[PDB]
Amino acid sequence: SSALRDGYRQAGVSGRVRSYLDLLAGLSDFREHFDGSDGFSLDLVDMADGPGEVTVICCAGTAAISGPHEFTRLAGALRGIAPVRAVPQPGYEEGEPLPSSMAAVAAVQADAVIRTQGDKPFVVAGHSAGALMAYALATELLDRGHPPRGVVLIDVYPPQDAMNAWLEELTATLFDRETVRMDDTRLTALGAYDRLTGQWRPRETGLPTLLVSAGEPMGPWPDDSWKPTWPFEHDTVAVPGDHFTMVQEHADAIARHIDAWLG
Ligand SMILES: [Ca+2]
Repeated sequence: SSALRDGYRQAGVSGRVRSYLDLLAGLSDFREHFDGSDGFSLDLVDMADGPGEVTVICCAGTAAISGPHEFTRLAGALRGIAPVRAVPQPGYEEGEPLPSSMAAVAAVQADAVIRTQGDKPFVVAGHSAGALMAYALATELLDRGHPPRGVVLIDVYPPQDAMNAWLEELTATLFDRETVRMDDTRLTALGAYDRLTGQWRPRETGLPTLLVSAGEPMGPWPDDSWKPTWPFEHDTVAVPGDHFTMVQEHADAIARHIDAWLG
């Protein structure tokens, strides 16, 4: 383990997760950054192949355990349904700098999408804060003449009461599902991205948008205001599972909705 990892777990246990996230963001300021115009680049990951003209491009999340591996199950379920690729969030792996802004990361991701796709159409997808990253990327691509055919936002909470109320539960569950180790590179990246997405605001694009919502909350709620939402026009479906299990244990349900929506 590490001091940062142990501290993060303790922040969950003691109900001080927001404080710990702000500390990680502060620490991240002392790492190397890229601004989008300094030559940094990255590649997409090929996850699966499938028929049709539209590739499903999945953006990695911003959790300390996030990465292209987050979409292995969804990709598995989409094999032979549609091509699938994954976009990394730079800075969660050794030797990668952190973006200095949402614009910087969106620019280098859009470079890689355009490089890889050419004029082959695609949709962009993401989960949780990864959905915000997906939408920022979609916006950048639209602003560059390469609009996606649409955006799939899986359990997005835009700038969040339920997420705030569940921060401790979220943190404990991340450790239960730590299939990729939360090293200090990952924890400081979590800080940086958490601050970037928290300060960012989505712009209206007119893009077809599919909100994929968890079927149930991670804790009791008095009304239905625990659900993911999105401020711009979008279609909505619900799948079995909670914030976490929806896109892993129940990724097949998400695959079927994506299949229908692409139809
Ligand atoms: Ca510069």
